[PDB]
Amino acid sequence: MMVLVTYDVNTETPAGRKRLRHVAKLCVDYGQRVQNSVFECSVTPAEFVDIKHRLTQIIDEKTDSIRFYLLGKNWQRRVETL
Amino acid sequence: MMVLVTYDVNTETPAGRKRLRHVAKLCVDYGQRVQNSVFECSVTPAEFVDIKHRLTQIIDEKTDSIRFYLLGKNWQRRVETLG
Repeated sequence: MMVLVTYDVNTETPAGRKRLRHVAKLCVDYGQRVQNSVFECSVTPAEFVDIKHRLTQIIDEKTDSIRFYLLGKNWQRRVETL
Repeated sequence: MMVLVTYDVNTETPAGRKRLRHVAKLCVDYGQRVQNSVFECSVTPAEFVDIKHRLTQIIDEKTDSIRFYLLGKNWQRRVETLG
């Protein structure tokens, strides 16, 4: 299944860029980094669980957020770019 | 149509932050800013055409990008968050 991962982290500090790079390393194991902080991940339900668990320890939960959008099959036919 | 807008701009520059302010100002007329550079927009097909033209005039197409994800009905029940 496809999960779109959008990570909101402030990249104006070294710590924030460090977390973005850690998140990117994790997410790119399961998909494509289509934008600096947006990942298209192809994951089984158990891979998705594992990913969330790992993402929890990396982010600063007070200042960052991650959103996960469960996109349908044929989601590729429903993305446009400007 | 529910359209997720994701804007990649370099906020380390004041020009990039300015563009993001103008992107957000536009997008929040059509939806909700859910993260710094992510917008959940509910638009008609005509509004979507207009919004794209407007965004094209704001972003720097050499350095920035925008992606639009057309989400299905009840997408609200298929978004999970951390942080």
